[PDB]
Amino acid sequence: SYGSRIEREQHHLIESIEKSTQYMAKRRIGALISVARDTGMDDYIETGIPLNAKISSQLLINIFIPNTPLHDGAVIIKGNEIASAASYLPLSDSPFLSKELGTRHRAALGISEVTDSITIVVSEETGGISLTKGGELFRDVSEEELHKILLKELVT
Repeated sequence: SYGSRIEREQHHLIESIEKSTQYMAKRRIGALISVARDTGMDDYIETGIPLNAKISSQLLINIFIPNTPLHDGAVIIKGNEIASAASYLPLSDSPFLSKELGTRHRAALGISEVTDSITIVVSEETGGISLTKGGELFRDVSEEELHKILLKELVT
């Protein structure tokens, strides 16, 4: 299993993001998940706590539980692993980002301006799910909309 093993991994990654963000959105647990693609993110992985862990919805949920050792920052997914938790992501300086969106959104926008990553945000204030890519924000997406974007962008 080579190319076909990859697709099973990518679809499991999508499902893992969908299940965990749905769980966290319902409970208004803030989350920040950046999926590396072609642009290396080892610099930002080094700022976090190394996990090098199998991807699962359960582990993603456990990471972001508030006031816990792994929650205070971003999860970065690299290849087929959860590489790090509590990672830094650079804050966008954009004045176009709505002032009602917090640091998670600004950090997701920031990494999206200097990498080709796909970053998913769960708002702890609204439960809304947002995505950043290439300096753009997809704000408060539906489950269907998130699904289509993750399929387009993570299944190659």
